Parts: sequence; structure tokens; C-alpha cells
Amino acid sequence: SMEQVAMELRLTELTRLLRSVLDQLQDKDPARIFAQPVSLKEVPDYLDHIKHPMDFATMRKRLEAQGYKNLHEFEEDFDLIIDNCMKYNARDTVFYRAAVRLRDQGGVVLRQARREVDSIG
Repeated sequence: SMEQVAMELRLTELTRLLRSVLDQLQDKDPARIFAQPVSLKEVPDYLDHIKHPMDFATMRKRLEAQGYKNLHEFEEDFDLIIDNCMKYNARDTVFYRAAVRLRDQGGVVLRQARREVDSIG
């Protein structure tokens, strides 16, 4: 059907918008603390602490498989990256502080993205 192609053109454009948003969020992590999954070889107890690990590379795989249906889904994954880090690492650590900064800075990008997803449709 034609509608299915229209829908897919919308999913495709959203994917285009989310890719740009993802790139902008990742630029706010110049240290690359959030680039890849936490290593279970190097943090073998990690899953005792964190039930749903997330990281920018895992978000990118989903993105390119058009696995985000809406912005809310994408934001959930971004908030996991932040929230997991602030639970696992203590307040006084480089890791926790990087998550605070990513959160604050990411907020501006996400605010405009929401207006663009609404505005474009």
C-alpha cells in the first residue's frame, strides 16, 4: 500500500531528525564516557546494579534499524545513559559529573527537537 510508504517516509524522516539529535548529544560527551557499553569484563558486577544498560553505540544501532517509533522512545534511551551512570557512580566521580553535564546540555537540544517533531509532524 501507498499509506505504508508514506508512514515509512515519516519513520525515515524522523530517523533523519533523530540521527542529527544523536550527533548533537554525543558532541556534549567529548570524553567519550558514554560512547560504548559498560564492559562486563572490566565491571563484572555491573548487571547486579544496572538492569537496563544503555550507551550511544547501542542507540545508534537501533536508530539505523529504524527502531525508534517516536521521540519519546529515543529520550527514554538517552535518559537511561544518564540515569544508570548517576546510580552506579558516586557523586564525587568524573563519571557522575559527566552525566550531569550531558543531561544539562542535552536538555537544550531535546527541547528544540520536540518542537521540530511536533512542528514537522
